[PDB]
Amino acid sequence: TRIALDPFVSDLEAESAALRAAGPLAAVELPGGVPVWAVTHHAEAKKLLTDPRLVKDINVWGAWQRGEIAPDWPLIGLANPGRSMLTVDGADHRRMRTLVAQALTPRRVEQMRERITKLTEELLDRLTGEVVDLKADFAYPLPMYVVADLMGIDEARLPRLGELFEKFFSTQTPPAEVIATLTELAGIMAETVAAKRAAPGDDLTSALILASEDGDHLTDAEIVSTLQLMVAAGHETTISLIVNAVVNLSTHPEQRALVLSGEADWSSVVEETLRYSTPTSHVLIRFATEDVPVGDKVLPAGDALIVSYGALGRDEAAHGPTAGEFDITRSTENRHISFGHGPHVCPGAALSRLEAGVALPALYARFPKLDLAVPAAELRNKPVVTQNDLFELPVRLG
Ligand code: HEM
Repeated sequence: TRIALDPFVSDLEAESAALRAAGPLAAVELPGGVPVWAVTHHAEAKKLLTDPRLVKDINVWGAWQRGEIAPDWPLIGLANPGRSMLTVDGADHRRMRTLVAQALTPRRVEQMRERITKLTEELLDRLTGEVVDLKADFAYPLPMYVVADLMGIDEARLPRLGELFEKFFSTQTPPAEVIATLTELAGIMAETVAAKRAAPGDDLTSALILASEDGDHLTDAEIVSTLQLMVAAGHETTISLIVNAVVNLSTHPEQRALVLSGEADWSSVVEETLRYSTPTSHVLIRFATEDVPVGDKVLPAGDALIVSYGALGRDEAAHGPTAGEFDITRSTENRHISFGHGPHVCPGAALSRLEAGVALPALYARFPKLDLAVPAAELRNKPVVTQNDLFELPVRLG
């Protein structure tokens, strides 16, 4: 009675309906035959996300500990990553979140509004021809320029950063090319850190160096791991939020009208896109330190849990009978948790909301008649089981 996730992501819509149906705790299989549990309902997901018995520490994974996980298992980079904010819980995690919150403040993100507006303008200025790949030509570059600027990376590096991001995020990318891509990116982050120690500025890197709580502060290794984690966490997710809002407005033309008229605000489009069509379908991975009741089921000690944000986004218990539809007018007594919940909640939420909040009005300002150059049915998800990313967004600028 175990749902196997399509590594080709041929039918997300259905796979998400099957996960919602298989109760709050669904037995699933990850690509490579690895069995785990998925929490697929909203209220149960919030309970597990704040339960200190669900930890990131891979030592707690019984299957891993007793060697039944292939060392070449494709998803092992997700299950077993380098030490960061991502992989710790309890006091160690609270220390990192406190220090990071001092640097990536709502104020610092809000202060990016003008630079993002200018980066959006220049990308739109480069769009030419009657149809474009709006993903490759507009959405894709925007978050790279934004994060480079946020982090204070040498503007000279941007042409190479474009190539390193493509390599880091690409399916095709081979074995010891991805080793070498990580190495080069870490070298850039280390240079940026050393630059900002010598000459502190108004950038996130400078603030991560300055952050402290009663004389406790981040190590160089902690600062670099934080900058790398933010690039990994923030790039394709923000692209897919923009891509998915354009896809949603295009297939709900009466809501596009409502937003273009000024009756509906852009925030309502972004918040609805996040609930209805999150860029992050699944987050790996947590392990139970003890048996944990979830509904009428038990998550056993040493078993794995994934959080199925995609599926639970359209949870009718949270969002009512409309849950399964895109509606930017909707009222929910339950805010979406597409940025997570509890200690590990996304620290980038304000920034991705700001990028989309600037990009979407700017694009429709330049091309208010823009639409899909192809039927919605022809749009393809990339073969990335944890993400909701499209190969391309063919658009007629109009
Ligand atoms: C639409 C865009 C994004 C979405 C949908 C997204 C979603 C998420 C979610 C769901 C989590 C928590 C996963 C869990 O614990 O179950 C998370 C964590 C994180 N995200 Fe975001 N995120 C987005 C953008 C960004 C941006 C722009 C940045 C960085 C500036 C970022 C950095 C992070 C980091 C560092 C974490 C790890 C937090 C921790 O474990 O303590 N994300 N993201």
